[PDB]
Amino acid sequence: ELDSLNEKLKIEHAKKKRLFDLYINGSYEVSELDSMMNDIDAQINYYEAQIEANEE
Amino acid sequence: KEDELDSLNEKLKIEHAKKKRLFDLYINGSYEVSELDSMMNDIDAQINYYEAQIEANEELKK
Repeated sequence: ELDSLNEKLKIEHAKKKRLFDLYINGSYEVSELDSMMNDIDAQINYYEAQIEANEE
Repeated sequence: KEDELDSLNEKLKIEHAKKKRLFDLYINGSYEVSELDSMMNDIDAQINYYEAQIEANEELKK
């Protein structure tokens, strides 16, 4: 279902914002952040692709 | 508050540390400036508040 994909999407966004908060508070090192950001970015792309898929 | 508000100065140093951490992101770039700028404004806002709080108390000494 589309909307099921839609809220899984904004969860990834929430993860992105939360991750930003964590680093700023000195919880993570720069190098790790990039990788974890890419991992989230990748999953967002997957979710987005699903939305582009169901055009029917 | 009975010299316990020296913690306020400590609370300031935290935001300053945050500022430096955020600047690391700016330097590396590739994180949307709009996203970084929003955080930058939030920190700058916190600094100014705490800064104003400090001078008020230091004034209240005499």
